[PDB]
Amino acid sequence: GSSGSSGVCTICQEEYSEAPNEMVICDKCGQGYHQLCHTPHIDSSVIDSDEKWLCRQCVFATTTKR
Ligand SMILES: [Zn+2]
Ligand SMILES: [Zn+2]
Repeated sequence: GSSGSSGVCTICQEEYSEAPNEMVICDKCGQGYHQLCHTPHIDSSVIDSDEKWLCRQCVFATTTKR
């Protein structure tokens, strides 16, 4: 039968989104993370703009000394 896709938080697993506790989806992974859930707490500036946002796991892997 019909079947779409998922799109809920990864910390609390909640679809509800309402700033300042808005939700942000990672471009790499694809999962969502609330501003109050994601650590550190995500900033609005990122959301306000139409720029891409990456979760911590992805971000942290932005500068590697290999
Ligand atoms: Zn959450
Ligand atoms: Zn990610």
